[PDB]
Amino acid sequence: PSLSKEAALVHEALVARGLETPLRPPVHEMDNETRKSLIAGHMTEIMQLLNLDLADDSLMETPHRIAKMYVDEIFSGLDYANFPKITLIENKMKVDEMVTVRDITLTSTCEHSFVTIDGKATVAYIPKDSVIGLSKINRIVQFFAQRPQVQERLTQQILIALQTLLGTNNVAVSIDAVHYCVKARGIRDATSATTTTSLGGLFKSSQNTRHEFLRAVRHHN
Amino acid sequence: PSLSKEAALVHEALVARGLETPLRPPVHEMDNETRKSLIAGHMTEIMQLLNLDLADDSLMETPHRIAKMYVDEIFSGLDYANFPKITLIENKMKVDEMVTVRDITLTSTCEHSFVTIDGKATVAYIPKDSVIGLSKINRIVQFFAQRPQVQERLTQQILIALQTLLGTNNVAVSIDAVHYCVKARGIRDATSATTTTSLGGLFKSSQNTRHEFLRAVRHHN
Amino acid sequence: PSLSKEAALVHEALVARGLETPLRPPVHEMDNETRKSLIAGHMTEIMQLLNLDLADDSLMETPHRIAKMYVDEIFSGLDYANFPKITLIENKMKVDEMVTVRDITLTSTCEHSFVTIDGKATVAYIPKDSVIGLSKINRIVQFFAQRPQVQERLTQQILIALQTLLGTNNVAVSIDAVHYCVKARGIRDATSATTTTSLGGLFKSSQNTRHEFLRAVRHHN
Amino acid sequence: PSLSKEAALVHEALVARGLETPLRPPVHEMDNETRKSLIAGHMTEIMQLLNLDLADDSLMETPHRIAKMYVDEIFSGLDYANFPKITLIENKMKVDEMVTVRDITLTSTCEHSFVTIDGKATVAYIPKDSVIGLSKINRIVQFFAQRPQVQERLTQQILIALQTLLGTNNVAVSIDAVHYCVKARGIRDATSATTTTSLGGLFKSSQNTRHEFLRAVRHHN
Amino acid sequence: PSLSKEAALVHEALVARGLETPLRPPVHEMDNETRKSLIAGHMTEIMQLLNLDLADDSLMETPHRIAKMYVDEIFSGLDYANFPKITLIENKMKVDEMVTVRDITLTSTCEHSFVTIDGKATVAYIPKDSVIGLSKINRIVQFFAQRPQVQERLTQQILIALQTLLGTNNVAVSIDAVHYCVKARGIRDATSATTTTSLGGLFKSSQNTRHEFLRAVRHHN
Ligand SMILES: Nc1nc2c(ncn2[C@@H]2O[C@H](COP(=O)(O)OP(=O)(O)OP(=O)(O)O)[C@@H](O)[C@H]2O)c(=O)[nH]1
Ligand SMILES: Nc1nc2c(ncn2[C@@H]2O[C@H](COP(=O)(O)OP(=O)(O)OP(=O)(O)O)[C@@H](O)[C@H]2O)c(=O)[nH]1
Ligand SMILES: Nc1nc2c(ncn2[C@@H]2O[C@H](COP(=O)(O)OP(=O)(O)OP(=O)(O)O)[C@@H](O)[C@H]2O)c(=O)[nH]1
Ligand SMILES: Nc1nc2c(ncn2[C@@H]2O[C@H](COP(=O)(O)OP(=O)(O)OP(=O)(O)O)[C@@H](O)[C@H]2O)c(=O)[nH]1
Ligand SMILES: Nc1nc2c(ncn2[C@@H]2O[C@H](COP(=O)(O)OP(=O)(O)OP(=O)(O)O)[C@@H](O)[C@H]2O)c(=O)[nH]1
Repeated sequence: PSLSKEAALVHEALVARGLETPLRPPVHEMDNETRKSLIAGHMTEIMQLLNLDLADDSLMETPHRIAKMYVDEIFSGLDYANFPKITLIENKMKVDEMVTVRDITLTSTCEHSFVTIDGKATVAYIPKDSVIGLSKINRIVQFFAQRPQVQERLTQQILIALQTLLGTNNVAVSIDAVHYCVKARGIRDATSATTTTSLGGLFKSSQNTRHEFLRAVRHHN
Repeated sequence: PSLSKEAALVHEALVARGLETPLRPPVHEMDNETRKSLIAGHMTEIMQLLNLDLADDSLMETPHRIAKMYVDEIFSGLDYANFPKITLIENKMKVDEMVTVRDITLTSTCEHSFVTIDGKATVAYIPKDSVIGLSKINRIVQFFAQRPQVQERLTQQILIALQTLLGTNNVAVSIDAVHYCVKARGIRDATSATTTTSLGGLFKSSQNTRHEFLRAVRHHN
Repeated sequence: PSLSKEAALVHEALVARGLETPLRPPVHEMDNETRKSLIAGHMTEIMQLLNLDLADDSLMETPHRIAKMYVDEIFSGLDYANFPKITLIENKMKVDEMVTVRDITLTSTCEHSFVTIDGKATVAYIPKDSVIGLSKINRIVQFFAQRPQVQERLTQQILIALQTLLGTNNVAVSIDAVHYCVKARGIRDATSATTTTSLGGLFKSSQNTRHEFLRAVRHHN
Repeated sequence: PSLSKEAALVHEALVARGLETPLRPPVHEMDNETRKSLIAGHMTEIMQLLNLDLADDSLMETPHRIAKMYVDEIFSGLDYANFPKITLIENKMKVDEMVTVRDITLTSTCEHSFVTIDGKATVAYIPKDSVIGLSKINRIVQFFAQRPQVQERLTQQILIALQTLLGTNNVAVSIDAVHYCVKARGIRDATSATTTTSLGGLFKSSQNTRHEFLRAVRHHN
Repeated sequence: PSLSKEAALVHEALVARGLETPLRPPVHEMDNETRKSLIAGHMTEIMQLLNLDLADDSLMETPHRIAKMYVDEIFSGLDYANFPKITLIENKMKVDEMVTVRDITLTSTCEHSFVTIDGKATVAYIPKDSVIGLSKINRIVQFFAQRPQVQERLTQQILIALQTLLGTNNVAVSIDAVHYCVKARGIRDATSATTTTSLGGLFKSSQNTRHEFLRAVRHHN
């Protein structure tokens, strides 16, 4: 057992564009359970440097939980084994029409401060020879989202990934997000949100389809 | 007593495009109440395999209800005898005007998992030689919706159906829908929805009428 | 005492287009109070054929009310004597700019089943040599609405009526409506509404003024 | 002491287009308090002819109030001495940007029935050689509004006045209003509102700037 | 130590366009704390001339607070030492697509009357060779907001500043604001709001990108 076919095509398409998240070569595969205990040991050190009482039955289990978050939960997208099982249906229908999946739940983490990014993604495409399974779009968005991210990079990764799998450039990706390092810290902007949009094919070059997406982006319920 | 003229034209039109829902030869005719008792019998087996007590006063009538649902209710659009009796008014008013029927109640079932699809349809057309009865648009939408469906196929079926009966390519169909196999299971995206839009004639080729529909797409109340 | 000047120009402009609601020649003039008693008598028979107790102090006055409604109230627009007294001010200001009267209360009745149509109208025009009085637009919409109507014909009757009175083709009429024969009966579509738009002049031919109206159509409060 | 420079340019610009009363030779006449006493006297007569008890301590002061209203309050826009003191800042910013002042409180009276007009104005312009003081746009709208008005004329007066003061044709004025002579009387349309828009310069001729304004027109809060 | 590189490049770019004051001080080295006591002394005199009792435990500390506000807080943007530490990420991604930061908290002051301006800023740009850090856009808007401003000037100061740092003309700035010198005094317009928009590069010249921003401007939550 290794990786997957669709995971490989996406990975190589992204490396070819320099869109991979800053990752150094694996070298050796240390035990997953050892990684957690070492990170937990390092977080125990951090908390003691901040004058926190680890003798308390609540702050005691915290280093274990931060470690379990880093390795098995929030950064699961760095491992291509967690890549969704892509299912493409043959365009028997000759669908020359558009599909838009709006308000996709996007949960990420800013690579600059390891703080939460709450977002919504809108993906639209025009089927060429294949129609992707609906949930797979939500799963691709979430795969790249669960990584230490940069919103502009993230938007591109999702675009190129969908472009590769569908064999069409006619894909559009928009991510409307709130970065908590902007909101709950620093400038403390309680009302601002960032939208980063990547247009491809007809959504870019042709004037027509460019305005067909951009207007239908930003929806509430 | 057999079928209907309008139902025949639509059927032939969809078959010619490869849009007729995956159906195998119906060579024989087994009694309607026999198919319900057999499906009920098969559902009684499924429930026993799930460790559910069928001796309970409410779980007891469940296999008969799922049987009655599949045969007489939710999949009624598989039978062209249930096709709406279309009324066409002759356009002696000669109007080159646009009619849009939005927020059409659409109740379907995903063919991939037999789970609920809650949706809303938007149909727009420019009358040529005939004006269709308003309710028949709502009924056509629902006829094709009461089938094990794929959202992209459903949209095209309603388009081609309305294009055939009205004798114009000038028809636009958009379906906004929530798939419960996406929302209440799997990826569990509580916020996402999918819009599939089929543009034909002036709504497709001509630049003007394309943005006339797409802007008036998705309205709330 | 006969009819009106403005009523005549409109009537003949609509007859020349085949837009006047399908009516047969009146031949003789039958007493208005006799037509009520006749209709009331026919409704008393309909109610009897439905097992209703006419000896009841409430259902007793119902035939009289439905008679009063059909002759003096809801169908008053079939009588051109009820046509609004139109007043036009000369364009001394040389106004080559637009006027839009949105959310006009439209109360009609479907010709198909004599059931209530609840609508809202949006009328826009560009004054040429005359500016029409504001309430006269509301009254024109209501004159043609108080008739057994078809939404597509209703929209056109308002359009041509306004076009004739203003001496310009630069008029746009849009009616957004809920038909209770679609909502509270048959298909029972609780959420759907129908929008019928008739564009004229620059709102039709010219690309610019076309999307000036259509965008500012469908407003809530 | 007489008038003002800014009041004079606007006055003649409007007279030149038939939007204002031409300046006639300086007469002289009544004392402002004699005008009120005479109007109050005529209102006392009107109320007597309507069988109202003027001996009651409430309806007693009504003729005096309607008199004060007509002379000093609601029609103060008829006297150019009440014209706002306009301040123009030299554009050595040299900016080719656009300024939009929306939802400007507009309180008028229809000249047809002396009944209240509740409106909201939206003004946009592109600075050429000068930038007008913000509040002055609101004050100009209110100057022309406090008069017996016609919505279409009111829109043109504000347009030309702003065009003259700014030395640019690049101004757009839009008034969204509810006439109470349409709402609380006659047709009794409780839902309608009228929008009258005047476009000049690039907001008219150029297709680009035309849709820049008209889209950002009609905002709530 | 004294200033910043990115601060100097922006200052220079603004002086070159007449949007800033030529940096000429050090003044006669007035101690930060003596400027406060002198301003507090001048405000004590103003309050005395308005006949307010300074012996009251509440009004006593007011001159000190207004001084502290003027010197250390609300006018902090007049000193380029307070300019944010800009971070530019190299465009490794070759991203030819857009970033929009909407609903930016903007807190300013009427240069005309020293009164509060409550605003929201919307900044958009297409990254050329650099991607600026998200919070920096918020921080730049607030730097220029924290000084006695003129909204049309503020909008441009932000545009040019971002155009300079990013090395692109493709930047769009829109400020939506409520001036309390218009709302709570004078004309007393409780509902008006002023939007000032500055479009550069593709957002101005090219017709596509101009309508991509202006449509996505003015968002609530
Ligand atoms: N373009 C972009 N910038 C990001 C993203 N995430 C974080 N940033 C920005 O990168 C910058 C980090 O700059 P630094 O100078 O280290 O300062 P900081 O303390 O992190 O940020 P502030 O204190 O908030 O100004 C900030 O402007 C963050 O807002 C992201 O996805 N895209
Ligand atoms: N294009 C399209 N895909 C659909 C439609 N209905 C269901 N699907 C997708 O078809 C896929 C089924 O792929 P499978 O690999 O069998 O996975 P699954 O367990 O059924 O679905 P998920 O767990 O939700 O990914 C999913 O991506 C569904 O969301 C539909 O109308 N159109
Ligand atoms: N185009 C149009 N159709 C209308 C209008 N009013 C009613 N109709 C349609 O005319 C049709 C009546 O066709 P029938 O075959 O008599 O059916 P019905 O039982 O009266 O109506 P349903 O039960 O709702 O299908 C329906 O499709 C109505 O919705 C109207 O103003 N315009
Ligand atoms: N175009 C325009 N029409 C206006 C304006 N103010 C009033 N009117 C219209 O002028 C007309 C008055 O016409 P009349 O024949 O005297 O009727 P009325 O009894 O005064 O008014 P209604 O009963 O409401 O028709 C109406 O249509 C009003 O709505 C205005 O500012 N612009
Ligand atoms: N264009 C612009 N005008 C501004 C700005 N700030 C204040 N103003 C305007 O400059 C004018 C000040 O004119 P003045 O004649 O001194 O009157 P004022 O008493 O300050 O203001 P008002 O009583 O509100 O008319 C007003 O119209 C203000 O609204 C601003 O940022 N931009």
